[PDB]
Amino acid sequence: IVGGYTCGANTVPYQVSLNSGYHFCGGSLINSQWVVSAAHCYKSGIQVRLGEDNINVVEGNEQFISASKSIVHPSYNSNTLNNDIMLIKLKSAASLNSRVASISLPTSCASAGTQCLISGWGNTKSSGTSYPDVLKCLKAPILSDSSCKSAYPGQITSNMFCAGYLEGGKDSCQGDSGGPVVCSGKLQGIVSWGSGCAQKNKPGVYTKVCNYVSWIKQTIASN
Ligand SMILES: [Ca+2]
Repeated sequence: IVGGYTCGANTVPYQVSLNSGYHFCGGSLINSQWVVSAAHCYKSGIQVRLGEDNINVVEGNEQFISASKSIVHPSYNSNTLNNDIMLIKLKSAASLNSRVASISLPTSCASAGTQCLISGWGNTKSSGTSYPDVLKCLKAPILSDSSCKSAYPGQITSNMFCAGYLEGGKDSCQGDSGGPVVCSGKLQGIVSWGSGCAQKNKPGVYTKVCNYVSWIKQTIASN
């Protein structure tokens, strides 16, 4: 997250870190046994880390649970990043409380102008690299589809939305991928892609979760 603020420990209780020896992507806890992330974060050997603030220090609220099954969306296209969504089943159920909690799925899609909360452990610089140990947060609005398509001609599908600031300076970034965009208490986006980070006229692009609720629910019911 570029241009954000320190969230505070366990203030984003649905945020998870995906770990394969190191943090590599975010995700969101959607019930006690399932996480949603970005398909471009797929790899084998995932440990899901819940209850984290500092990802390099054991602070006392963590739960570390291996994945038993990963399911990339049937229609994910790695060249265009269309359908950039993946479900991860935990080997055992997490223990839910105030500091580790699920986020609800949306019943309707959010409109442009809605303010959302984006969070992650990704790069904090638009030039150069500095990776934080503690969770960072950013409040940002959903942009109109027309603004989004203007910024990225030929690249925005119906399964994507833009959020952020056309003036630059505030955005998600590398290492935030897979993490949540929460608006009015519902998961509306997944950190997916952008051109650089926090550049003028290049806002972040997010997977539009409301298009996937049926697939999510059906998949969880059968796996
Ligand atoms: Ca920790």
